[PDB]
Amino acid sequence: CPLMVKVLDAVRGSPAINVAVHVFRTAADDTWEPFASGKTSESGELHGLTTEEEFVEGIYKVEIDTKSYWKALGISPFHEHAEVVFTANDSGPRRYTIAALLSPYSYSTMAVVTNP
Amino acid sequence: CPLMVKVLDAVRGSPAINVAVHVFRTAADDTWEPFASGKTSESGELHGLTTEEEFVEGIYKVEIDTKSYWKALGISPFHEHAEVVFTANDSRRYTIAALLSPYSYSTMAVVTNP
Amino acid sequence: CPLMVKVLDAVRGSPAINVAVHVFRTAADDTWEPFASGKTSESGELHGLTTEEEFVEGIYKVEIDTKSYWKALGISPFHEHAEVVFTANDSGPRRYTIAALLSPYSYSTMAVVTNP
Amino acid sequence: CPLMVKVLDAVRGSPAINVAVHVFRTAADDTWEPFASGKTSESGELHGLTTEEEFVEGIYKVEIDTKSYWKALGISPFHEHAEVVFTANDSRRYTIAALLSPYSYSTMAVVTNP
Repeated sequence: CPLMVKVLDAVRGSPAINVAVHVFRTAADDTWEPFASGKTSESGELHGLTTEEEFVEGIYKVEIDTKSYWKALGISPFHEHAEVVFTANDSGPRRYTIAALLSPYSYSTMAVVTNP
Repeated sequence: CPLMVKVLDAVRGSPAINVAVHVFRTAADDTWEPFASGKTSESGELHGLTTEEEFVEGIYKVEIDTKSYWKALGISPFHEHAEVVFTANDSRRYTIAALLSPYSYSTMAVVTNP
Repeated sequence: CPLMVKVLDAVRGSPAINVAVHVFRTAADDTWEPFASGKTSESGELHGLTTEEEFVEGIYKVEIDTKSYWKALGISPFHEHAEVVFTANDSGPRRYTIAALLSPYSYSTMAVVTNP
Repeated sequence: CPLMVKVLDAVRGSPAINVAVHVFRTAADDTWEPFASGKTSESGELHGLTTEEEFVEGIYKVEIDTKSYWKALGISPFHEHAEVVFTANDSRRYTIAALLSPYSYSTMAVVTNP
């Protein structure tokens, strides 16, 4: 898969399960248009968001819905969500893994980009 | 100073100097509208963005212009910018820090009571 | 495997390949004794360090040799290595994944602990 | 102040207060020996560990006693402590920061010239 999202919970030391993820792409009029969405699995991973055909060059935003995640665990966190905004596929198709490590008042995000 | 932003560079072990930072507030039509902006100083900090009177409860976004910072250094980065989106709550000082690398960033909020 | 180490390079956006990892365990005289070692693969992962039988309760240190990694890429980094020190298996056997995200003047480390 | 240590708590969004910090230097027999120590202040910082005269080039270790910090808050942590090992080089001020969570930490070094 050309786009995978992995989310981990730094309070529990576990995958962050059932985290909602929304992906948008910038349109020709420079607005964000819905591109794909899903929820992380028991492994903290979200696969199957898109295909190589559909994932053309563009500016993408991966929105990870961290506030809803934390609230369900009894934590009122600082952020509304974690946002990851990047140009994709501007040098040809790549595979992207976006990882996010979550705490209530912090997060870290890292991308691994590979050429298939 | 109810809101301060600090940006650090994890490639060079330094403050991230002259980084543009833009703050937005959510308007009634649920759109983002410009609220304040500036560039980080030689210590990587940006003070004086807003005042207590102006910084009312609401949802804000801080957008740190990391791509241009890395381009100026000749380093290829992943992200267009870093985004920190949060609600201000009167329930008193917010420090938003961001630690920047070319393909990763970490952001932390310190919320303290004067 | 009960102990796995994963290392990523935040400058390149890639797995950190051929990173040396040394694991130690505290001995009865409170000194660090060699426990296992290896190098990360092309995926940034190091498997096969130990077995469930050998990985008894104890205090362990995973030493990730980050300075040698960076120097080979032309970077003189800040740290000598990244150290991860933890009690393991004190509530019965667990599986541990230790991840480290590396930059020249920073690193992040996260553990995922699961019960098999 | 050639060496400062700052510790932050990512669960509460605050400085990490009253955290014990121990600094070691490598001795000639390649063993670690105590060099300096203290506890972080209400701002999460620890100043005054050493002096310019004393902080000569060499390999140092900073060990932040995170387990006891989390135990006092009633939170189960992963690590015994956080360790930052580095060489001091005369090639001038070191700030070591650590952002703490129960199963993760991030550490950053800012090296600046006065």
